[PDB]
This record gives sequence, structure tokens and C-alpha cells, in this order.
Amino acid sequence: TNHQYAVIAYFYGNASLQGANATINIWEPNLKNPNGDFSLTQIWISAGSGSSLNTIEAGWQVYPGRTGDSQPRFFIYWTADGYTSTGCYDLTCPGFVQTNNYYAIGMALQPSVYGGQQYELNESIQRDPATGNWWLYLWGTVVGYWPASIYNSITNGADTVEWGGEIYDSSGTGGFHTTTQMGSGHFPTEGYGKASYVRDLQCVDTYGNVISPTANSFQGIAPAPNCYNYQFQQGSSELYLFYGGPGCQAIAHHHHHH
Ligand SMILES: *[C@@H]1O[C@H](CO)[C@@H](O[C@@H]2O[C@H](CO)[C@@H](O[C@@H]3O[C@H](CO[C@H]4O[C@H](CO)[C@@H](O)[C@H](O[C@H]5O[C@H](CO)[C@@H](O)[C@H](O)[C@@H]5O)[C@@H]4O)[C@@H](O)[C@H](O[C@H]4O[C@H](CO)[C@@H](O)[C@H](O)[C@@H]4O)[C@@H]3O)[C@H](O)[C@H]2NC(C)=O)[C@H](O)[C@H]1NC(C)=O
Ligand SMILES: *[C@@H]1O[C@H](CO)[C@@H](O)[C@H](O)[C@H]1NC(C)=O
Repeated sequence: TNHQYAVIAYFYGNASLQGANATINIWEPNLKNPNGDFSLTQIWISAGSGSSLNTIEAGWQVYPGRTGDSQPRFFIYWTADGYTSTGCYDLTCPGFVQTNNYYAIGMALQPSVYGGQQYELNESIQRDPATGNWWLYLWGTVVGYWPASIYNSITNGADTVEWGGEIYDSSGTGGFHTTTQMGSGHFPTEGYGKASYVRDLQCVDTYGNVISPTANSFQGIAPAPNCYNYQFQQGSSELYLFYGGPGCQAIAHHHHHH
């Protein structure tokens, strides 16, 4: 509730996926109500549904009320009961174990420039079959793992992987009437350098083989298309998911009855 999305989903059918990748374009989207709003782009690696839902989450987030500033920051999240009483951001609760401190969890990232310099958050996650732990690698460098000890439905692998943007509307319009930007703050039709994207839309099967689904095998979700949208774009070497938008204007208030 009060969350809005522009994401794609890969439903595998059974909880057997042994990992996934996400190369996420980094931006510093503006927030209409920064004291409560957030804007992020991430991967969701999951198994189950309802209270049995288990997540492995990683990406960037502009959340001033949590991080202290408007910079996009590397964040992680997990849940083992579909967000009722388990899971937390970064290392705020026992769950994720950091083994390599080369990268800081929560590190401020360099935002991309509109029509200019493009930056990328390359994150790779893979389950270790000998333990059930899910390891995180940022730009090839190991960070740590989500232990199998905190999970139930995802202990043997994931059934669903999702990528894309999400905003959190603290104004209570449901994400339907807030100029809190998603991605770059521009609609995906703008393309490279102007609209944000997610590439390396890959996941791993039980045999360690990378699955790179085509646009045909992904389910697009964007319940507020006037505010935030998604768009596949075939690049020279791989499929791109463009996503985001400027948000929507407030509901017209032209009454002036005395
Ligand atoms: C896109 O996503 C793919 C995901 O697969 C990325 O490529 C892979 O990245 C990971 C992480 O960097 C690499 O993992 C490492 O693999 C090595 C080698 O593993 C092989 O050899 C082992 C023996 O030396 C063997 O045990 C392994 O076999 C097991 O797993 C296979 C699954 O393929 C299964 O079939 C077998 O039955 C076995 O159970 C395997 O053949 C491994 O040694 C590394 O281990 C270190 O890290 C782990 C934690 O992650 C830790 O537990 C270990 O103790 C150790 O410290 C590690 O797992 C993988 O090799 C890459 N694959 C390829 C083909 O390159 C890719 O990088 C992503 N791209 C982007 C852009 O993000
Ligand atoms: C799980 O999914 C894989 C891939 O579709 C399939 O081959 C396998 O038979 C499924 N069933 C079981 C019991 O794992």
C-alpha cells in the first residue's frame, strides 16, 4: 500500500533458481516529500507468497528519512515472512552477514547525468548448494551472504525474480498523484542516457546455467502508466529494461467557492 512500481517478473514455476544478476543504472531521482518518500531500483529474488514469502533484495535507494540524505545508496533487504515481522535494511538487524568490507553496505553511489555520464550498479547473487546461503557480489567483489538459517521457502532456490523501480508515496495518493521520480525522473521512451534501465536480466537454474529470458518470457507490471512506465529495448548485445518516470501531477483543485 502506497508503493508504486515499473518492474518485470520472471516466474520460474518452482523454487529451483540458484541465483540472478542485475546491472542497474544509477540515478538521483527527486522526491516530492523527501521526509517520508523513497525511490529505488532493485532485484527481488523470491520464493513463496503471502506469509510464506522469502525475499533477497539488493539495489539503490534514495530514502532521506532512513539514510539522512538524497544520494542513491546501495541497499539490501530480506524477508522470511512476507514483511510481517522478519527482515530489515542493510545490517540494522541480524540476517545478512558481511564477509568482505571492501564495499560498505549503504554506500552512497555516483548518480548518472541526464544526456551524459552513465553509471551502473552490477550486483550478482548465487546460492551455495552445500549450505543454502545466498552470496552477494558487487562489481565482481564478494560482499557477504543471506544465510539459509533465516529462510524457509527459499532455502533450496527461488521461484521468481523481479527487477525495476519502486517509489514509496508518504503523501497517501497510492503513487498515483506524486511527482516523486522513479528511475531518472523520465519515461522509458527517452532511452539510453535519459531514462533509467536494468540490463543483465539473468538468473541461474539448478544446473548453474545462466538463463537470459527474452521480452516474451517476462511479465511487465506498472499499475500507474501515466506516472511511471516500463519499456523493453533491444540493444546491440542484450535486452534492456527501461523504467521510471516523473510521477503524476496532483489531482486538480480548481474549486473557488466562497
Ligand atoms: C551473472 O550470473 C552468473 C551466476 O552464475 C555469474 O557467474 C558466476 O559468478 C559466480 C560468482 O562470482 C561464480 O561463482 C564462483 O564459482 C567458482 C567455481 O565454481 C565451480 O567450480 C567449483 C569447484 O572449484 C564447483 O564446486 C562448482 O560446482 C557447484 O555448483 C555447480 C553450479 O554450476 C553445480 O552444478 C555443482 O554440482 C556444484 O555444486 C562450480 O562448477 C566457485 O569456486 C566460487 O566459490 C567461492 O564463492 C562461494 C560463494 O559464492 C563460496 O561458497 C566458496 O567457498 C568460494 O569462496 C564461486 O561460487 C561462477 O563461477 C560464475 N559463473 C561463470 C560461468 O562464470 C556472472 O558473473 C553474472 N554476471 C553479472 C554481469 O552479474
Ligand atoms: C522444477 O522445474 C524444473 C525446470 O522447469 C523442471 O525441470 C523440474 O522437473 C521441476 N520439478 C521438480 C520436481 O523439481
